[PDB]
Amino acid sequence: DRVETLVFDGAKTEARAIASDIAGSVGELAAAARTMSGVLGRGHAGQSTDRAGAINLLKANLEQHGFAFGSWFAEEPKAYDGKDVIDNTERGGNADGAFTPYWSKDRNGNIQLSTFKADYAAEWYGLAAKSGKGAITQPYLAEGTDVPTTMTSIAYPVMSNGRMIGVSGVDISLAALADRLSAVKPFGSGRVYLLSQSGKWLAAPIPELLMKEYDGEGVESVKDALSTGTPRMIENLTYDGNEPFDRVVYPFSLPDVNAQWLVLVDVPR
Ligand SMILES: C[N+]1(C)CCC[C@H]1C(=O)O
Repeated sequence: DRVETLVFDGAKTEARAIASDIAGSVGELAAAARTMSGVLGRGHAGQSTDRAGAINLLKANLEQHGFAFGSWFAEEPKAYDGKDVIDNTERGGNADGAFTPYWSKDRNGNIQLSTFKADYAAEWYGLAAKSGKGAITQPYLAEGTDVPTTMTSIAYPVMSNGRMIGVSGVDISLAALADRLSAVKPFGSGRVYLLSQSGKWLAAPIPELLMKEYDGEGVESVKDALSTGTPRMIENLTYDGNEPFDRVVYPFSLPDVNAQWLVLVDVPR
């Protein structure tokens, strides 16, 4: 159809715009995470930074990049400095007794020093540690944040003389993503959303959908778009009665973290 084709093109053109903005923001944070992983690693190799200073330096990633919700480092057990660590949040000690510093934002938009559990099998640690390369997580509810907040994490292995000593990473709150999708505008009576590597909701119509897997109308096309990496269009779906619209899905590779996301662009009839 010449109408549906034009809707498909216009939505594609705008999804292309949205994807390069998200991909750019992501790639820039990934670079800041990888840099931090380096200075934490080299600072360990040459005893240029103690455990106290590692916390000092870790705050730089939030002061310089507003799009990062938090900056953290989970240390392989006893790896950093081997000192006793039980419960000293000002020195990166969790209840488990492990070096886990965490700078994050609180409810009022200020920076606080938190601490988290060393869940080595968790995506934010396992992915980067098993591949040896930078990685990005499926959306998950963060623990060490002041207020519970749903975020995705870009994590990199921290190396010290050819042996890894832990994982450092940066966070993108699911709200920050939602904000960007309104800073660069929707279709005008058009809404844009965002799916994760596996089709989980990163930016959704209602917040109840976040972190859940897509199973609305046109689900198979989402799975097929995710495979081919090419765009699909779900025709005529209804948030019921009121105005029906088309759902265009637009995969796009994220720069350094070995993953792709879907832009969803909703255009009403
Ligand atoms: C500290 N983090 C933001 C990063 C790793 C775990 C996560 C958290 O649970 O808070």
